[PDB]
Amino acid sequence: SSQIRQNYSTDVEAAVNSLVNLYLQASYTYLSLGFYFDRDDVALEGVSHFFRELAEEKREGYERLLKMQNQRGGRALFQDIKKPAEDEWGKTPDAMKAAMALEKKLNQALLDLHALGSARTDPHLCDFLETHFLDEEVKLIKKMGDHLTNLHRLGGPEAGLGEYLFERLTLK
Amino acid sequence: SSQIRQNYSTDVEAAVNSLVNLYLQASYTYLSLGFYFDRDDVALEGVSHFFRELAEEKREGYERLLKMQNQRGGRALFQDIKKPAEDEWGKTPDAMKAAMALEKKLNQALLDLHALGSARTDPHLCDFLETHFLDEEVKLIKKMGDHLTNLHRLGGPEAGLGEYLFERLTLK
Amino acid sequence: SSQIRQNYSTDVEAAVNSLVNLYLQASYTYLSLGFYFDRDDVALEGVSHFFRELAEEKREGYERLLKMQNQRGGRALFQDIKKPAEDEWGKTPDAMKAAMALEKKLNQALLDLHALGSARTDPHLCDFLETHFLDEEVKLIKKMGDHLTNLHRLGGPEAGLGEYLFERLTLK
Amino acid sequence: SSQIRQNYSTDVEAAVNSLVNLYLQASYTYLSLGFYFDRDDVALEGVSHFFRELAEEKREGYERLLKMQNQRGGRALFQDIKKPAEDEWGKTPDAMKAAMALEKKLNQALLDLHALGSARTDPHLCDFLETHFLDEEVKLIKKMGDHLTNLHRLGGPEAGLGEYLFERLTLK
Repeated sequence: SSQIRQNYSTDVEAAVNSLVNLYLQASYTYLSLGFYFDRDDVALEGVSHFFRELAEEKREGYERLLKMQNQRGGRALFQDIKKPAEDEWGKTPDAMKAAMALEKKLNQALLDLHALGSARTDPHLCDFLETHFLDEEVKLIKKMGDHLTNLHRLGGPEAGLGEYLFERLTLK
Repeated sequence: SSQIRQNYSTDVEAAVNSLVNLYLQASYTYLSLGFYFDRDDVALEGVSHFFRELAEEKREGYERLLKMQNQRGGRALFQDIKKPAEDEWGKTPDAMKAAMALEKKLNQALLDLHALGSARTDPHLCDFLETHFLDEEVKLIKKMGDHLTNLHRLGGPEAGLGEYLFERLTLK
Repeated sequence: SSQIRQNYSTDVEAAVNSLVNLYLQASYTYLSLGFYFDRDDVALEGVSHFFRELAEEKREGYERLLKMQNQRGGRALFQDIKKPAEDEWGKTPDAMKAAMALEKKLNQALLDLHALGSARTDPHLCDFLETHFLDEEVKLIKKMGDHLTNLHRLGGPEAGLGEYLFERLTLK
Repeated sequence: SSQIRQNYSTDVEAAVNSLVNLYLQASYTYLSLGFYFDRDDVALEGVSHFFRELAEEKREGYERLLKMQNQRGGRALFQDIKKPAEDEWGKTPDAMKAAMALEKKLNQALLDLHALGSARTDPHLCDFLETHFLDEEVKLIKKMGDHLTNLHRLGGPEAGLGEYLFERLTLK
């Protein structure tokens, strides 16, 4: 067993492994979204780049979780990373809704892990999630909601023009 | 009471206190507008930032009035800052109309205070309002009128798309 | 209803609106204190500047609470900002007592909001208040206790000399 | 006589010459104050420097008025500059009261000249006094009122200690 492991329950370790797998699924889903929006028949480089950055941010997320798992004397157990939920993500507001649902699922898994941490009385886990995750998820769910509201006002029969103007003027 | 007070009448002091409360209500209304346009279901960061800059300019406004009232040996009689007129400001043109009505109300209160300054023969008050307020509110009512005309040209069934393009291309 | 809102109860939202109104009342009370100490018959530019900075720090406070209120998909509801507790704040220790009483009240509303966040199991609220507010208040109540202790040793029949030396040598 | 003279009454020209003589009397009174506070039995370097700067500011004042008198095609009629009101200016609060009485007299003569300019309908005079004088005297009467309040705060049996600390900590 680990020599450094202190106040780090098997439940919190397992929920951190579950959350690592969830950030891996999310990073892999944003890989899929990022490369879907760079398809020739989709061609939204700002939407691609947006999800490419989310894939990187969820990767910094699982790498921070694995670094903390190691710092706590937990064992990183790696499961299969599921295939992303869709092969084709539809239009930008369909993909941005899938991204919203995914970050709200990650934020739920963080909040459940924080409820587990505080129930197991693990201050360092709670601090770590608060410092490195819960504010990132809240800020980027807000960013996703801002995008979804803009994509919604850019809806109606002008939808393809609105989708272009979103990608050009919100997403560089 | 005050040793420095010269030519600053009790009704110019009362009208400067009334105008300070009006710039406080205006700052608080622009705070409400600024934070309304940054809601998830509103998501117009340029419109939000525009009204936050107006909250800051109306803050510098009441702080200049209070500074001048201290320089004139008047007493700042602070009063309750009434809540902003709306909880929800609607679409960007209707918020920009509310901002116009507020800024034309402030400009009316400046013009009425300047008329009172001229009637009491207070040159320093008249100069102060001319230097620091009347030109700011004229430039700003012009800027909001320019915004309302652009938001009107961006009206019709292409609203929402025009609202986004106003925020993207005018307010940045 | 707001689409980003997750694990953000109506109680926490209402308590954040109540605390925004309290940080607005506090900022407005420090506006009143700051401009009272710049009156010609008070003339304590360092005590004025001290409360001018507290008004700004309370304004960072309500603006940051409103940023968080929007990031959580809450609604900023704005009430009247009540008139500051006094028209005339007395001598510097009387004002510094009213300021520390205001900051202990505002820190109580933060601790009550954090207890409500803990009871509603809202990690992001708890983190946000810990990060941006609870240490702001503790440092500032300490600073005002340091000021009150200095203003107390500077008391007695020499209180006018002491009030001047406090403003000159503690408050720049 | 003058070819450039337009809309510049003989009353306003004479009242500007009267005001020039008043700024000369004031600059000369501040010369007297400035050198009285450098006197060896008085020895208040900062109080001396304060009135030395006011002698310079009242000199920019009469030079501005004479430049404007020339720009309006008025003739500068130089009357005798009276003896400063006393040679022994007393303690720092007594001298600061004499300086207050003097700037309030100059500010009264500016307000009277501005009322005369308004009654004769001489806009450039009104603007000139508003731009260069009325704000200078209001700021300076405020500064001296702040000084008098601090010197009164520094009064009582400790008056010599208070006078020294005023000079060392306000006027350096």
